[PDB]
Amino acid sequence: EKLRSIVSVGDPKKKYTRFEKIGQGASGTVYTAMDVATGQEVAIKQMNLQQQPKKELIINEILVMRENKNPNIVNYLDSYLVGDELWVVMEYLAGGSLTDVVTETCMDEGQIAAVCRECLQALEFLHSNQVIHRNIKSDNILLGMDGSVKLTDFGEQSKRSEMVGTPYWMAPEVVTRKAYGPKVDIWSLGIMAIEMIEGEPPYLNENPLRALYLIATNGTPELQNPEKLSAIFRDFLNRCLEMDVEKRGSAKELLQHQFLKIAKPLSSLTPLIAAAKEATK
Amino acid sequence: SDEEILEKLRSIVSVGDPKKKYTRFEKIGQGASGTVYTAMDVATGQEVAIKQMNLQQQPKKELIINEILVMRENKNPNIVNYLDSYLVGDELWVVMEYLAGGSLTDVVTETCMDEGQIAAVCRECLQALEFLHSNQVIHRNIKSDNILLGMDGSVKLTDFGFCAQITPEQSKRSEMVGTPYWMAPEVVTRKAYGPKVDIWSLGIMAIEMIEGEPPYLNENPLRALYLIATNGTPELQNPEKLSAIFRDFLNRCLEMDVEKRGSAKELLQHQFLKIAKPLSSLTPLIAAAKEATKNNHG
Ligand SMILES: Cc1cccc(-c2ccc(-c3cc4cnccc4n(CCOCCN(C)C)c3=O)c(Cl)c2)n1
Ligand SMILES: Cc1cccc(-c2ccc(-c3cc4cnccc4n(CCOCCN(C)C)c3=O)c(Cl)c2)n1
Repeated sequence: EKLRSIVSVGDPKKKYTRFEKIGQGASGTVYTAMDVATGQEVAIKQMNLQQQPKKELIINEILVMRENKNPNIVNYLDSYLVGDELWVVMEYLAGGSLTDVVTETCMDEGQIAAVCRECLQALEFLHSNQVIHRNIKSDNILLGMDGSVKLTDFGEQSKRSEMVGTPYWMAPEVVTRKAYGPKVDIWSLGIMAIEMIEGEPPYLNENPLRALYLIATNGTPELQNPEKLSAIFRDFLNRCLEMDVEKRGSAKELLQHQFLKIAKPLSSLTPLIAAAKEATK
Repeated sequence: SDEEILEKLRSIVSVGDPKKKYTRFEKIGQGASGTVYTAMDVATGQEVAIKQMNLQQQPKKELIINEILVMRENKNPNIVNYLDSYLVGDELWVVMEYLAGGSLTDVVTETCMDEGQIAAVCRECLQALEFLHSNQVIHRNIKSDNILLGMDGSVKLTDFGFCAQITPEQSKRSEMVGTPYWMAPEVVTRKAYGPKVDIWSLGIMAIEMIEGEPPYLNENPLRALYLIATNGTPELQNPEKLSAIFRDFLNRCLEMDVEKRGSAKELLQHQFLKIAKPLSSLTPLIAAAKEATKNNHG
């Protein structure tokens, strides 16, 4: 009844058309579709709630997401109960992910600065509401066809379990399993800016346990070609990748950094989107 | 590139319908590696475990290739047997024999094992490792979580996703692969290593059977790596509680000098194993572990 006071009434099978499956997350199945009245493209996650545990957690997470929108977060539109399934409808960003741009183009520092600024705007908002994203990385940055930049995926593994993937975006204080705060996202942003300029995530050729150790002890990964970065970009990276949590910049502080002032207009990202789409098809 | 590693995986798996051969699919688990069911062979009544995976969503497909190939190529009564596999569109289904007695982890965390029961488990595990090492396969992820038990007390090794195949041209590995608390010091410190890293991990599993946990489990995984590198052979909480023969077996599994550490073939002759009880002795422990699991859930 809290879900019924959270969802909308109506038939989403009538409001939307052209359903196309993308894939299946842990939550549920994800489709793209189009609003029959406005032509807006949407992404719809269908979740069988009969039954997933911590259902109230999904209800509350969706609750919070509906009341705290922001231009740099993928916009929540509506939810519907469709026969024991819960459908969550989000706006659809058709420009793909930042990962595709990073791997198929070489971004210049003005383009990187523009992405960093848009992400830092999102993080300032999240941190002001005491939200920690924890997975700031390129596959969680979605791009609009106008060059808009938005965060997604801000929604647990045993000591006894082996590590299969490398958590290359995680701050040293996360990796050493300490308590931590919003500035882990700033660290992750620094790592993503290195990814943008090098074209691949750091530690790519490392086993996860070796990378875990390097993160805890070295902190920043060694830039492959540091001579290739401008002084102001290198300074920005140093402020994001400070091992001392107190010294590491906050999002509010870094929004004032001079590196962000070389940002190109966001229209400068749309040729990157075009290249990535040509390259991946 | 990555489309041809996918095609390589698809090529090793036959296309067909798992319902042609198996029925009564009951979910028993869901995870990152896919979804796990029990099912039954329609013709023979054999109970099986079946994992369903979405290939397009799996990273490191080459590790799935290696796991399937190693299972197919190395069947043994002390290994959870690979039966079959099926390609259904984007889906891969892998069929394994089913062991209904849970894991050794449930036993070690909820029961006290006596030395005869411990010796029985060690012997069965050493039989698997002697077979694998003689086939130039290193498991590298031995731990109680990867020991499955049958309802008759049978003992079988699983989880070959981290295993390494060695050759006479490249007899050793040096990469940090495994689960920290069970890793041998030469692995943790990136020295050239061989099959006896599995003997080390078995020694750690014997400490689990003694104490309930591997050394340093309360520490974070990275700290445990540091402690393994710096301490070497771990200390028992109460060594005075073990027989002299058990202590000697443990010493020979946890030897720092890899040349002095026992091989699986050598340890199968150790006098500690001569006190092993029959495997039937493990079914009361399985029953206790099953009951304890109900207590923790209620
Ligand atoms: C349970 C719950 C509670 C709250 C929110 C969501 C939820 C939030 C984001 C989305 C989403 C929006 C999207 C917009 N435009 C392009 C692709 C998109 N995609 C697929 C690609 O996602 C990229 C990140 N990663 C998976 C690779 C999405 O999933 C959805 Cl459908 C659901 N869900
Ligand atoms: C991709 C690939 C390639 C090759 C083999 C496998 C694979 C190997 C083991 C199994 C498996 C067999 C099993 C038998 N009897 C009881 C429970 C079982 N279970 C669940 C209990 O978990 C096991 C412990 N482990 C997860 C920590 C299993 O998973 C499966 Cl289905 C698949 N997979």
